[PDB]
Amino acid sequence: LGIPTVPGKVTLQKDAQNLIGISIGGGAQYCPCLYIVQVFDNTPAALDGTVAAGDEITGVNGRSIKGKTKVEVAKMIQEVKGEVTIHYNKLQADPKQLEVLFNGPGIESVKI
Repeated sequence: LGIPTVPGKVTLQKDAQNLIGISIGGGAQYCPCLYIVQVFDNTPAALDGTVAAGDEITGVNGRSIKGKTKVEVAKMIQEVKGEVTIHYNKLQADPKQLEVLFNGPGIESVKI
């Protein structure tokens, strides 16, 4: 998994249920990084079109999330009202292969 990345960010509105429409997490094994595991249809994240499964989530509203659990990051995002800025690394690989990869067994994730 030697894949180059580029930093980016997107500001997404919360939907009526306080969702942006992504799952964040990764494998069961230790990883110091956190990944978008799923983008759900018809949610702010999907309609915006910027983020995708396999992208690394790196921060929230100008704060790095490094060293935090996926539950802590989710809690952080859930507590931001109306509008949230998601910081990410785009992985420079076949997007469909990234989707499949993070579709795999043993992937743990929190929907927000």
